[PDB]
Amino acid sequence: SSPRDNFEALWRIMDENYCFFAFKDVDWDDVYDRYNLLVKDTMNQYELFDILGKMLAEVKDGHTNLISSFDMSRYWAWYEDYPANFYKEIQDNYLGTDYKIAGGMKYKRLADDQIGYVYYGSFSSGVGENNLDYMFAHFKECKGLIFDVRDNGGGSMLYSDRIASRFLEERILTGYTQYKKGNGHNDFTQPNPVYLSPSDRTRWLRPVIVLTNRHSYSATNDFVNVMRLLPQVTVMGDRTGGGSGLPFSSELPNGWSVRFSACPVLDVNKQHTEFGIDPDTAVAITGEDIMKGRDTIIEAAIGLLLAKGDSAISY
Ligand SMILES: [Cl-]
Repeated sequence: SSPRDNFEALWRIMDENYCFFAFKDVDWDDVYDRYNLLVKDTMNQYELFDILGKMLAEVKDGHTNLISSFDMSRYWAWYEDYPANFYKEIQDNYLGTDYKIAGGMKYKRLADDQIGYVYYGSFSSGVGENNLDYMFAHFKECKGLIFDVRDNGGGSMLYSDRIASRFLEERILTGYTQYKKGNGHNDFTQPNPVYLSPSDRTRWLRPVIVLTNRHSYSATNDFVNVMRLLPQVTVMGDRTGGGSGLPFSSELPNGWSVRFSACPVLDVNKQHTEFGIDPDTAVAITGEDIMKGRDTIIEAAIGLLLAKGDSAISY
């Protein structure tokens, strides 16, 4: 397995399957011409790995990686160029030690029991129908809900759909999917509509604040995409980390593998969500709030939900 064969195979895999060339400042043909002069069959496996990793970093994509048995290439400036906007130690001041555990959820009432707070760290940690019903019943008397998915790198779409379906009033269009039809960079199938139906179990139609950060991505990005379509939902924090939760993976002749997003996911306006979704209200954790043991994002969400409107029960 020669370096030039692995260079050729990797360039071709990207050329024919990478979905987002239209949104990148580089031309993949000029990337071929440049790296063609750099890859030599005298290179050892480490030199080849560094150069091919740099080649993938040309598309500046946090979702693209080259994986060998010794390293994984990454463009993590995609995540690291944004503030953390989440600290477990500051979150401990809100959850304490007496928070409740229902599957993959941590939950507790805040602000004199007026606000329900949920932290859902991973879509890989399952949530059952009873877990959700019990969490909602604990928050029966609450004015609103905080659903915090900051630092949630995704996981299973089964839990994504199961949680999101609890906030629906009726069946809705959630967005669209496209898939690579051919080798051409823009050779996609027509946008396919994806729908979600409301749950038959306990639903939450009261105000909701969804908390996001750059470390909210993949299945979490798709979850956020559905939640921001709902009238009772406000998304707060920072731009999500994007991605789709639907990866492409292929092996190289040398056994290394390349991965990236397999399909473009579009919102209801047929706009790409791959590069992340902006919150409704941008809020960043401040240096002085950390010093006070406060989470600026949780506090802004509490403030917004407590902001009193009319004293009327209506529709
Ligand atoms: Cl269940």
